[PDB]
Amino acid sequence: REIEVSEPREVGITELVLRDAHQSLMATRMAMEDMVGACADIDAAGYWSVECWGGATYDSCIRFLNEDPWERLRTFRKLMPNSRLQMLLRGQNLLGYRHYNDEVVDRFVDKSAENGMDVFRVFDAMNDPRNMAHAMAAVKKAGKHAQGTICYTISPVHTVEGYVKLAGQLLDMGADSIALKDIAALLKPQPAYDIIKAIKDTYGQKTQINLHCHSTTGVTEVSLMKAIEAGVDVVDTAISSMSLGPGHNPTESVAEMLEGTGYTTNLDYDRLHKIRDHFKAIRPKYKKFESKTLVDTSIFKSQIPGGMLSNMESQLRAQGAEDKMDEVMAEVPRVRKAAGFPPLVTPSSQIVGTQAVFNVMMGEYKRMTGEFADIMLGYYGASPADRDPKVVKLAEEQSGKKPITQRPADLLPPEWEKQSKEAATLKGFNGTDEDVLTYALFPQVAPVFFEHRAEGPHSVALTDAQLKAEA
Amino acid sequence: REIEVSEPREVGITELVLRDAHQSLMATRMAMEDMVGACADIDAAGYWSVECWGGATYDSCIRFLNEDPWERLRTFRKLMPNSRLQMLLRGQNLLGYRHYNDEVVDRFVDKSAENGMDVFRVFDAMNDPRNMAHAMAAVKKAGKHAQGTICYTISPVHTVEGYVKLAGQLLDMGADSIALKDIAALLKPQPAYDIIKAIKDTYGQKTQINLHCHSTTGVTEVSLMKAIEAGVDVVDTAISSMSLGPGHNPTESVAEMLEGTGYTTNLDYDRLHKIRDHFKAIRPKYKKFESKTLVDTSIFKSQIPGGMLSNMESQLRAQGAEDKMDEVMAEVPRVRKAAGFPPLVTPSSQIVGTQAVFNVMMGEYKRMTGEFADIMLGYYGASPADRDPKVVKLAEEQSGKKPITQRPADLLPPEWEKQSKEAATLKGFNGTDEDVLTYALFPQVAPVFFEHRAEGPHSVALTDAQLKAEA
Ligand SMILES: [Co+2]
Ligand SMILES: [Co+2]
Repeated sequence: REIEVSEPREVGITELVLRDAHQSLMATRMAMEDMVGACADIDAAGYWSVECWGGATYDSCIRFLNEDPWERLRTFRKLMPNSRLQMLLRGQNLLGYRHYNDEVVDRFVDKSAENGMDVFRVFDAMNDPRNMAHAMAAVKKAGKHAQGTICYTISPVHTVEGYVKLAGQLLDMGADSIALKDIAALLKPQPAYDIIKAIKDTYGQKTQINLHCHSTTGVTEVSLMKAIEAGVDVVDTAISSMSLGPGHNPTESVAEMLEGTGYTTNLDYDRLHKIRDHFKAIRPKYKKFESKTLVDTSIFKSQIPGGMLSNMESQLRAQGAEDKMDEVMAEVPRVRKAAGFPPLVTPSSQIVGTQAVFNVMMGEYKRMTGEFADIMLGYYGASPADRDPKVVKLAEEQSGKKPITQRPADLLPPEWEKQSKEAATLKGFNGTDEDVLTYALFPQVAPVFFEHRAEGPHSVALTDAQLKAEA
Repeated sequence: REIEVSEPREVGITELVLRDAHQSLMATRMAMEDMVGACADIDAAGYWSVECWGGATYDSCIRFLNEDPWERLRTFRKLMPNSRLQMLLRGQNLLGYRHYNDEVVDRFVDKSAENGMDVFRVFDAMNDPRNMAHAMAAVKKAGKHAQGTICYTISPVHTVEGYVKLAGQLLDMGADSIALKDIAALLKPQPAYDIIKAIKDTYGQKTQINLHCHSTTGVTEVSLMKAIEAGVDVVDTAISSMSLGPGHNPTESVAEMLEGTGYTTNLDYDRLHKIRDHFKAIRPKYKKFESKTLVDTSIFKSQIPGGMLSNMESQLRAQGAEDKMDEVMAEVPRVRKAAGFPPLVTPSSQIVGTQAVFNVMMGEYKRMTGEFADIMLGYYGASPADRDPKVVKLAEEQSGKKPITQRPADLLPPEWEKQSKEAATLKGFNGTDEDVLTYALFPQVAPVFFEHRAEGPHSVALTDAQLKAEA
């Protein structure tokens, strides 16, 4: 047999240690003083982009580190002046708990670019191209790199056709590149290869594509090799001393494997070696936050992310009937289908999970949560497939809400001023739109943070004194 | 571009959890009671072979577990009756500290087969086909599967040509299959592919080849994918809950990645799931023996295995001048070349290491160890390349020994009876050739073990009581 592979070329690499790595391995608890020491080396490493913001870091900065995310960004911008900063943004949900009016989005993106962010990976938990439409436009306006995301998953209705169709929409709404986000490491080799190849084949070699695979299942570094053969443009990795497990593949490993393949990743190996040693010395101080598993191929059978899994397990233990776990494992599939097969990521995974528990407890949809009902009624957006009209009807009947199918942000009122007004009454507020955004995104935290921020950022990691006095 | 790949087929898998996995991750300290519970499942998993003996397990059984290796084998043979048992045997060195007369070898192999071993992976630390010649013959005589090994490494004189030449010798001395042993995870993708393809191309598709890659560097699972494309016959893996790090790639991961590639590994996924959960519950009791690194691509620059590295680091600290480490790192290359570029594995790595320290300390070869001199004089066998005649001369001059170049076992006297005689005087001896072999292999331990063996095997792992009282 013959396998057509892409021509010899440089592959781009995106380092994730400053954001997704620690968010995935140590609950986003990584402190800023523990990171800044590797910025210079990271800046000189030779990465295509450096993901250092977005995701749960915004929340973890104000909720657990008494740190100002905007200060973290302004510092990274200053310490890595030659690098393309990158961040994760959940579209019309920004980094918040709900959707927001376009005003908010415009201001957020506006302030993010103004403070130095270069690449914005905009994504949506249900893959609704509409919820990414505005953010994408806000980034293009700001003259920044827009990156439309596709949340990869395995389901009866997800196919290469379906992902190419999605790639066309991301592009049509003016995406400067397409990012394939595989957070559960469900992206197998052949599929990774075909999907990448199909996109490039349909829209053209010029179509820029970035592959973001985690290594929870342990098969994605091979997918990264295939992806590169299909001709992918960039692949995300994490410095070896902060990889594997629910983390990602190792940068040095991924750069080393290419030797002699005709492909190459122009990265300074010595720079990388310094970065590795850096976090290798810091990582033990975060053991109270490490996950205890390195490989888990279970989701290939269950389709249930381990995180989601336990989140229900303990959810059942609280009712002692936590022995029906086996029944729940069988209910999820059925609940997901009812919801139109949405990727199982936050919040779809936690929503679908809980609802699956109620069903295995109080009968099939005899009771639904506010969220589940809102997902069935379409207040989060359109599902990859059609939702069980039966259940949709029931939702509207149980809650009392109106079933909608248009961008959930269309029927949202201007809320900026209102946010500004309320934020200008919290002790500690500084008057910037930044502090306003923090209140609009985290209304429950903004108060306590604004009052303590003057104390300076802290850390919840063990001190070198504690590592000692223990081991 | 086009890449020729092998036709669709089943790939064989060899589980290593019962031997190499725990030897690599927890210093061979795994206890037998902690393992037997997974034997039934492992037997029904569907593996090509199950490595459950050889390596340092023979030593660790008598030196730390007060267990009889032959009893361990007879039990595995009994608990996994449908499986092909496999073991690692360092040729004319068997599992001992020195070479032995052919008698010993014949008796050892004879007793190993008699007790149930089916596949013998015979290998040699310097790749001298002669030191494997007799063992290989002993296995064929015993009607068992002989597996000639090639220790893969990266050096100025190691090439695909060189490995094919070696493959021809292994075959010529009647090898039923060729095993490519990469213990430092130096086997990159393209090389793994070319080497496998070359062998198959030269000697034929029928030539059976088994790939044994560790994952210390983090690039070998990709090599395993390529190897399979080049048409490899079997690949070694370790149950996911006992993988990565200085360990190996995960069995479930490796079996899962093939989906849709036209290749497949007929393994019972549920059986595998039980095996995984088994060792996942047992593995924490061995934390006092776990390695603290998961990925390390340093040997690609240094060519110095991390194990060898630290083994010198601490070797220098004992002299306070442990700051010349940088000079040692530069000396090794030079010492290896002098020795003819031997793979850096036990004992070549520890020998070459020490000698490299003396050089960086007492001047270039101003003093040599007994071993280094014996390696230069050829008492371990022939090197992959020629040894610096300069240094060879110096060796013979420093020690006083005669320089030889023929199989070091040719000039060895019959020693069985002598061993039997001496072993029949140790309290606890049972009179079997087995107990005699133990004395011949471990003369320093056989005494203490024979006196305590009646106490039954023990464990040096934390007790479920200790895990608790700690965490
Ligand atoms: Co991620
Ligand atoms: Co091994």
